[PDB]
Amino acid sequence: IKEMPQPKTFGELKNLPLLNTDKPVQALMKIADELGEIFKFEAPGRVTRYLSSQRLIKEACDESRFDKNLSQALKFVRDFAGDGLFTSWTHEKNWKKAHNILLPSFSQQAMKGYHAMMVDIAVQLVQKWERLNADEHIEVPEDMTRLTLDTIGLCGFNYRFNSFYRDQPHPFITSMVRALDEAMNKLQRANPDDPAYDENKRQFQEDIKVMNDLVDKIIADRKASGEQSDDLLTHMLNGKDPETGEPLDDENIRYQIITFLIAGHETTSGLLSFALYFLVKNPHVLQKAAEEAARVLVDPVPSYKQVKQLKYVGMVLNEALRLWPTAPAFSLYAKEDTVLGGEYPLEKGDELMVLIPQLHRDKTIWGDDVEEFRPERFENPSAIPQHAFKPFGNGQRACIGQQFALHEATLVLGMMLKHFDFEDHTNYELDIKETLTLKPEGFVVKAKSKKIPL
Ligand code: HEM
Ligand SMILES: O=C(CCCCC1CCCCC1)N[C@@H](Cc1ccccc1)C(=O)O
Repeated sequence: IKEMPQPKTFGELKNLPLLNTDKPVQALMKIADELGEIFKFEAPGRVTRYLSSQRLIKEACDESRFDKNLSQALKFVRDFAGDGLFTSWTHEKNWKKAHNILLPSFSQQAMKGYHAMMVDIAVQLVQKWERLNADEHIEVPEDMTRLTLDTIGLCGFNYRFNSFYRDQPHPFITSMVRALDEAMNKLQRANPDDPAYDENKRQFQEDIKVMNDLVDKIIADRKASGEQSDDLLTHMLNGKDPETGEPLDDENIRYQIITFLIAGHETTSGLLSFALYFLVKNPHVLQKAAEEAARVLVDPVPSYKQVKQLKYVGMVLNEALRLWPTAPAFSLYAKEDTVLGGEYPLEKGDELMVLIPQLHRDKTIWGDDVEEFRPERFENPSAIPQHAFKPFGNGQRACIGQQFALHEATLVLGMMLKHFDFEDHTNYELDIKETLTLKPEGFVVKAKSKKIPL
């Protein structure tokens, strides 16, 4: 039994000012490098413990001892994501009901049905790049976000955001980004009832209303038309939970659609951006991935079966997730009094944060080459120990979208490597912007077409 390390304090504000930064996850990573596998973090009326080692995270991932916690971030996002799957407690009736209805819509088998819609948006990206002039470059996170938002709009509810037709996001996206920004900024407000923030509160309510009205109108329009599409909205209007026998109601469907749009905007776009970053910084890896794309994607339109054969493209994605897990943390609570790691007594309800970037740098699992980008670490999935690699979270609360995200990212990265050579023309210095997720800010490349027809 051991005292937990704690970072530097600021009198009555305890550790809270350490996260008064636009890069709090990176700040916690530097704290974990200084203090090790566990540290306590105190704020007025709150204590969290940050876990970094596979030894402790494997215990935290025991669902008999720990359940998903809503972090204060997720509590603030719940003001517009409601009791959708991501912001619901495991014990809320709507969690298991939605989970049971939606699991079959997210299976590897279901990806066959979404493939044609993913191709539609991926071909729009490839055409955009084919149409750049010689003196032009690509804004990588900007284009990847146009792509993944459009893909989930089309597969989610047969709605075209038409992000490749725009400089300025669809108004829904404006309100969604600003609501996400307000949720994350509120973590840093030592005193949020100061009238200074009355404007933030009013803007936040107006952004929620924009989001509810598009989504409630889309649900209403689809029920009126009676149309049956191969999208998540049709599955949610028709599906019944085998346990309760109930379908989702319209309000909960709206929370799911908002949740899926947050995911498409924030996550897969980050993964593709990091993956392209690591490929242009590691040309041997780029050559090996481009060889696979050329050999496998032999048709102008990739098929579902061809995407499944892009093994090395999948290893590149996993290695990018290892170094920069675009969703960088998840929160747990102790279901009962327990001892973590034989050393750290916890009380029922005590909150843990898993720092996924630190888990993925545990040299006792990965070896001393942990900072190097080496997709070959993933050549043999069996060799990865349990709970060493957690970019999609844990157990029954793991990412329902994992097969969707990886199918889209593999398809798109495959097509990018088939169609273009890439240049790191600025010698880009990695600068990681934080929202809910991580993205490489300002990452730009030049593409040179291989002149292969679509
Ligand atoms: C590379 C892409 C993505 C990554 C890294 C990612 C990561 C994660 C992580 C870490 C969690 C666990 C959150 C927690 O424990 O608090 C999660 C949950 C979830 N993700 Fe994803 N995700 C991705 C893509 C998507 C997509 C495309 C969708 C939907 C279209 C989606 C929908 C969800 C939902 C609904 C949950 C909550 C599941 C539940 O608790 O029942 N994700 N994701
Ligand atoms: O560890 C953090 C800051 C990084 C969250 C990153 C997280 C946000 C969700 C999506 C994945 C990434 N937040 C904790 C602790 C906390 C609480 C109040 C004020 C300050 C910190 C929390 O939100 O409970």
